[PDB]
Amino acid sequence: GSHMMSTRPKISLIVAALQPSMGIGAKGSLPWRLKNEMKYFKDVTSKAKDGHINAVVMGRKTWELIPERFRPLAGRLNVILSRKNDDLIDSNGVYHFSSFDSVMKHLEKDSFRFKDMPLDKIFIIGGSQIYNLLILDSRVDNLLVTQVHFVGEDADKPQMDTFLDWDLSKWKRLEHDKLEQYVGLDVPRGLNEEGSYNYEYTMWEKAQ
Amino acid sequence: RPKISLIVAALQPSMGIGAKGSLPWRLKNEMKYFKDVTSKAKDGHINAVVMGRKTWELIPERFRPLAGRLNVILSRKNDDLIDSNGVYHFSSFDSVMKHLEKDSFRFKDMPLDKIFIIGGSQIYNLLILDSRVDNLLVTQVHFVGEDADKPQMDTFLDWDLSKWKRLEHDKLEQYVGLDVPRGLNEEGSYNYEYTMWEKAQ
Ligand SMILES: NC(=O)C1=CN([C@@H]2O[C@H](COP(=O)(O)OP(=O)(O)OC[C@H]3O[C@@H](n4cnc5c(N)ncnc54)[C@H](OP(=O)(O)O)[C@@H]3O)[C@@H](O)[C@H]2O)C=CC1
Ligand SMILES: NC(=O)C1=CN([C@@H]2O[C@H](COP(=O)(O)OP(=O)(O)OC[C@H]3O[C@@H](n4cnc5c(N)ncnc54)[C@H](OP(=O)(O)O)[C@@H]3O)[C@@H](O)[C@H]2O)C=CC1
Ligand SMILES: CC1(C)NC(N)=NC(N)N1c1ccc(Cl)cc1
Ligand SMILES: CC1(C)NC(N)=NC(N)N1c1ccc(Cl)cc1
Ligand SMILES: CC1(C)NC(N)=NC(N)N1c1ccc(Cl)cc1
Ligand SMILES: CC1(C)NC(N)=NC(N)N1c1ccc(Cl)cc1
Repeated sequence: GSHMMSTRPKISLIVAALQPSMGIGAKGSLPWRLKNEMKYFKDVTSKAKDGHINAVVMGRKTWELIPERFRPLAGRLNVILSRKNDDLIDSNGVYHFSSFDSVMKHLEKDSFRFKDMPLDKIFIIGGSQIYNLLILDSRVDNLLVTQVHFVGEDADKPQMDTFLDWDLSKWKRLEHDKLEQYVGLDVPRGLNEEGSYNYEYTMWEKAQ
Repeated sequence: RPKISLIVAALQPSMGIGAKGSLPWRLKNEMKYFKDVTSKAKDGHINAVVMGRKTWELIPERFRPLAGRLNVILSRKNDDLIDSNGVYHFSSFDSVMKHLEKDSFRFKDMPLDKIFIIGGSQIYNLLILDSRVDNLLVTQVHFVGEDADKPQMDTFLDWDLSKWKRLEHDKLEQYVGLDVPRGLNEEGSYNYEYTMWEKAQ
């Protein structure tokens, strides 16, 4: 049909955000190490329909936070955004593009395929500048937000300096079963506990 | 330099903007859009609002200056001074732009993000010919009541829109920095739509 079509991959913003501030960063890096949350990130961004592959799209600084031994993130099309990029694909298969608009156009011309595999989902994986722009892009279909809560001792609280500029009243939180349907995986329900943190996996779609 | 916008709400197709020193309609959500847009700035930045002397006088004194924004008022009779509240009383757009630039486009150590020209008709009709204006933010207002109740207006834009081109909605949102309703909004006997325009070239 013409409503909620399938002519391009769905686009998700996926982030882990500290409540209530939507804090995401401290001194240029991630303020917590949540082992199972990072497993969820890998599992979700890698899970694709048979014979498909997903993309991960990120700002240049977030790319630079990934240890070199991890690059490019395995099993996914990696796209890096930098204003001076030349919209080229390098010898490692990494896409270096100058805007989200430019990479979306290039993928469409290639039939949303990457090395003879169709794309399933496109995930925007950070960082702050990219999230603050793309929350306004009408093409974004949903948010995958891990809501992170610090429950430890006051001395151990994370010292945050970077926050999402997102208006969640423009979005609506979905039922857990809808999250599972979208990501293609069984997902823990409710609060998960690790160390000094609790966290919950959530999915949001546009309001109204 | 900061980008410069003319921001206006105008009745279609006459481009009427006022009647007897007030707006011809009472649209609470449209006024909130104006407030949200003109106040939305990058962290540590501030926006300016530039207006003619007569529109300044229409703001109730208790609400002057418009909070959270650098207020500039144009009157041929101003001495180019900054008052105790930080209000810029300037004699021309020229003079205030040259002063802001000599200050590195900063106000109290905050860089200017955007400069908004907020009316009224005399300022709009002059400044739409100023090469420094980058875009128009036009709320297109439509009267949708009965013919017997159609509004009277006394003040109008004189704009040649053939010199401008309307942008897609996502470009409006990116510029103003906010998620903005698309298409026609309804309040009472009026519908209205938020639009953005750049120079046609
Ligand atoms: N889930 C979480 O909690 C996450 C948190 N983060 C946090 O985010 C922070 C880093 O965010 P940030 O510093 O904003 O860096 P980003 O990862 O957003 O990369 C910023 C760079 O992206 C490029 N860029 C920005 N806007 C555009 C554009 N419109 N078009 C093209 N390229 C663009 C520029 O690269 P150039 O300068 O080369 O032009 C800019 O310097 C860190 O604290 C990190 O920990 C990161 C990911 C997820
Ligand atoms: N719908 C909308 O979006 C808006 C509607 N309005 C409506 O517009 C009407 C008011 O508009 P208008 O009557 O045109 O008044 P303006 O707000 O344009 O103020 C006109 C005054 O601006 C000063 N001025 C004009 N040209 C110059 C210049 N070249 N250099 C310096 N100063 C200058 C003069 O002040 P002096 O005489 O002191 O020199 C002049 O009297 C009202 O009905 C109001 O409600 C107002 C704003 C927006
Ligand atoms: C925080 C984490 C691990 N979890 C999550 N839910 N969303 C995102 N984007 N995440 C992330 C992924 C890759 C990079 Cl390089 C930086 C941060
Ligand atoms: C690659 C990812 C998500 N997966 C993993 N297993 N370990 C780490 N450190 N990871 C990471 C996390 C945050 C940032 Cl900012 C950059 C890379
Ligand atoms: C009409 C309104 C509220 N909405 C809009 N879109 N543009 C402008 N300039 N507006 C306005 C703002 C302040 C003043 Cl004092 C007079 C009119
Ligand atoms: C600027 C604004 C919205 N803010 C406020 N607090 N009160 C009033 N009257 N305002 C107003 C509305 C229309 C016109 Cl023509 C002039 C000023």
